[PDB]
Amino acid sequence: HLLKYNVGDLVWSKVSGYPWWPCMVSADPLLHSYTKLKARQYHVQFFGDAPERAWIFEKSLVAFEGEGQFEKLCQESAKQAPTKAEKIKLLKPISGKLRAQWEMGIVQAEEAASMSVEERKAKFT
Amino acid sequence: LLKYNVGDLVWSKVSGYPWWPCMVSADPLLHSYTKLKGQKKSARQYHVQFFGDAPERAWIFEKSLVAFEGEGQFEKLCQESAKQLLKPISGKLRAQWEMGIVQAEEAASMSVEERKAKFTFLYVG
DNA sequence: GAGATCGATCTC
DNA sequence: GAGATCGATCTC
DNA sequence: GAGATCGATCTC
Repeated sequence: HLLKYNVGDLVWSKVSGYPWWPCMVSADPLLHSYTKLKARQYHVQFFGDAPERAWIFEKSLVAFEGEGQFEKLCQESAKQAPTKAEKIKLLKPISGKLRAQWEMGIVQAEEAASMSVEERKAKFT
Repeated sequence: LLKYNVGDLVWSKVSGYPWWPCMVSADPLLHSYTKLKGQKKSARQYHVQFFGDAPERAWIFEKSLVAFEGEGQFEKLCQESAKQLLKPISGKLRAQWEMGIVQAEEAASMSVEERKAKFTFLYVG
C-alpha cells in the first residue's frame, strides 16, 4: 504493498540546502522505522556520504531511474519555489565542496540498482 | 551573533521522538552547523548530534531547541508539547535515551572545546 | 564583487 | 498612507 | 506633495 516506497527503494531526495541527491529508503537508526506520519515521511540514507541520513516528506522524493533526471528535478524545484533567492539557489551548479560526494553517490546508486533489494540493503546499510 | 554554536548542548524535539539531549554539530555532508530553510531568515535551523545513538543526527528548527541544563527539564518540555506525548518512554528507546542523558550530563560539566574533543566518537558511523 | 533582500528615510 | 529608494545586511 | 475637508468668511 500500500505504501509508495519500501526499505531498499532507490530515490532522489531533496533537502533544503542540498542539491537533489541519490538516496536509499532505510530504517532510522534510533526508531528502526522507515516511514512515519508527521503527511507521510520516509527515512533515507544518502549515497556517497554514509553518515548522512534524513526524514523526507513524500513530496520531496522521486523514484531513482538515472542521473538523466537531475536537470528536470532542478528545474521543477525552481518552478515551485516562491522567492527569487530560492530559485537562484536551486539553479546553481553543485558546489566543489559537494561534487565529489554527489558523483560518488550517483555511482553507488547505479551499482545499487543492479543488485537485489536484499543485496543492496546488506551492502549499504 | 547566532544563538548556538558547535558544541552547545540542546534539547531537540523531532516528531515521533521524545525530547532528546543533543549537541550542535557540523553536518557530515555540508560541513555547516546552521542554515536557513528555503533561505528564509525566519527559518533558521541547526544541525545536531543525538547523544546516546551516534548514527542519529538531524537538522532542527531553532524553535524546536532548548538549551540543555539537566534532566529535570524533561517533564516541563513534555508538558509544553502536550499543550500544543505524556506516556513514558519504554523499552529499547528508553535505554538509549537514558544513555544520552548520562552523556549530556557528563558533557555539561566540561568546557565547550573539551566536550567537542571528548565526544568525537559520536560522529562515527 | 555580485545578487538579493529588508528597512529607515524620501517624495507624492 | 503608499510607493520609491538608497542603501545596509546577508549569502555566495 | 497633493487631493478631500473643515472654518470663516465674500457675494449673490
